[PDB]
Amino acid sequence: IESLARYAVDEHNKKQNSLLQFEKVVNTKQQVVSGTIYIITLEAVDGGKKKVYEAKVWEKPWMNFKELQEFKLIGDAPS
Amino acid sequence: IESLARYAVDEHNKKQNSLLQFEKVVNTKQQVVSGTIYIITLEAVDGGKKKVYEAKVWEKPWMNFKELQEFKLIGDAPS
Repeated sequence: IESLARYAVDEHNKKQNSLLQFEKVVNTKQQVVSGTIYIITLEAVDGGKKKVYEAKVWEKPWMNFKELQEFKLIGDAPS
Repeated sequence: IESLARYAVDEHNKKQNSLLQFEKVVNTKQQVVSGTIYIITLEAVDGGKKKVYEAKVWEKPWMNFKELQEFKLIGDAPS
């Protein structure tokens, strides 16, 4: 687990140009999670131009939960 | 599934002050995912001050994968 903590600190430093020096783990909780990712390609109209988007939705139905993880423009729809 | 797509577009609009008008789903892929979230509380030294951080690590060992999901300062460590 200390291995996972050192990784987390490494990643944070790598990502935000930090220099946190890992000392010790003081507490760990862990949850096993399942669910379904939906990668939905959809057309939507943006101020009159029909465009194509990809949305990543994470759904955990065993706890009645969902959330939008990613939303990105793919390009224009054909016309 | 159209329900999930309308949700995704609603959330994107809600989050980035957009007005995308959902038209239709054109393609859906879905993946069932499991794994373990680790919420690791750790001490690390930031320029000489020992502080306390909470890191959220998602691990999917069935595909030899992990990633840092959140990293936040909790406060100072006791001195």
